[PDB]
Amino acid sequence: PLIVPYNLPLPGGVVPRMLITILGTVKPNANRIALDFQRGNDVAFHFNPRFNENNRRVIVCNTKLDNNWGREERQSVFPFESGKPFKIQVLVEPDHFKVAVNDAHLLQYNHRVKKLNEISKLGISGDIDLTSASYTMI
Ligand SMILES: OC[C@H]1O[C@@H](O[C@H]2[C@H](O)[C@@H](O)[C@H](O)O[C@@H]2CO)[C@H](O)[C@@H](O)[C@H]1O
Repeated sequence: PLIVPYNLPLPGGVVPRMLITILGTVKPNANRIALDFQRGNDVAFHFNPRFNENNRRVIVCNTKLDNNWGREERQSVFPFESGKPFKIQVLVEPDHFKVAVNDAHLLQYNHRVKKLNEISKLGISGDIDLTSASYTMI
């Protein structure tokens, strides 16, 4: 449905209790998915399932400040499956983004970018069909 890369405005930025739900389907032979929670040019939270990083599936999380990626946080747990529908839920908590994929907690990403209200765009890219990207307050 939705065009990828998709930019989901997060009006007024993120706030704890904001739940962002991304439904899509990983393309066959997907290489990557990326969610980029952006604070302007900075990526407050880059959530980057990599389907083939040295023949491993890994989730790389990072923050890009001033065009410099920070310390990657890597999660070996990889709930995405090429070709398959997924649901990513990013719950903004006070101290971290909490990411659940297909209703299973996947990872937390401590806020490195502290101005949550300035994290006002979510870029959704990569090898997905994007069915829906929405947010709500829980
Ligand atoms: O850190 C997220 C960021 O990673 C970049 O790739 C890194 C790669 O993860 C690392 O193993 C290597 O040593 O450096 C690369 C360049 O910084 C991706 O290019 C970028 O898109 C993000 O996913």
